[PDB]
Amino acid sequence: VPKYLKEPVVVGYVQRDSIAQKIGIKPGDKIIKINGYEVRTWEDLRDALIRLSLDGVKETTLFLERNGEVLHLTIKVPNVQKGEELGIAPLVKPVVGGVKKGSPADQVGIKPGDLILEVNGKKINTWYELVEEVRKSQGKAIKLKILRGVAMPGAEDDVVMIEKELIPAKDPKTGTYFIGLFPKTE
Repeated sequence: VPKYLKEPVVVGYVQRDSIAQKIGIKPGDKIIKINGYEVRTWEDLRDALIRLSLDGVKETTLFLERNGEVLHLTIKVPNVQKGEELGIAPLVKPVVGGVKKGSPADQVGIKPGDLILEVNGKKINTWYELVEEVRKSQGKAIKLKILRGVAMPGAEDDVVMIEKELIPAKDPKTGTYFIGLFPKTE
């Protein structure tokens, strides 16, 4: 049933004290191979991990893409008969669902439906990455690259790329730096 099964393995979140956290997987990583097994989809990763564990393999190579490069890690294979998990969740695509009125993002004209491609020159894949980069900004200027669909009377939508610089503000809700963006979650 769950839709993510057929999707690429882009990591949206890494659980505290998981195998994934301990071996150094990060939100935004894309898992592409383990031992072997090609990883195209989450279902591929699930089935690979199950088989490895049934075969007694205790640790193996994990390959992933981070910031446009391929890294390899040594991963502890979770024990399927103990119901152990790796500790990763699927992505939240970095499409803007809401903009807080008056926020830094609203001030630079970011709109619902914008796709955030890049933060501080680095490509992002999942929302949490934007959250963490902004949190770490210390209130200093950050740069975003956005893609925006543009209506063209009597023709298909076009797309434009815009680069924007803004200063994160501290959010009185959380006490962390933010820019006033919220993702589409449907």
